[PDB]
This record gives sequence, structure tokens and C-alpha cells, in this order.
Amino acid sequence: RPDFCLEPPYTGPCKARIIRYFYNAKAGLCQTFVYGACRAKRNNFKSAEDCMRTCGGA
Repeated sequence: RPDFCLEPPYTGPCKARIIRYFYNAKAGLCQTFVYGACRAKRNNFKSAEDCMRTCGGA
């Protein structure tokens, strides 16, 4: 499994408020978090299927 999914999400600066998905190593799967719409990282999937299809595998 990748390590960018174990890290926390990145709301980043900006002022937008989108509900992106990220892998919660504490939950074992993915959850939704506030995205800044800019400077997104690997811990910011548009859908839970993209987050699980990327780091999913527990």
C-alpha cells in the first residue's frame, strides 16, 4: 500500500469547500474531507471508489 494514503488529507489553502475522499489509516478505508480545490495531493480522491481502488487492500 502507498504511504500518501496513510497521511492525513490536505484541505490546502484556497477558500473553496469541496467534499473530496481520502484514505483514513485510522478507519481502515476512506472518508470525506474538506478540499481547497487547489494544490491537491495523492490523499484527495474525487470518489471513495478512487481512494479504495488506489490504496484499498486490507
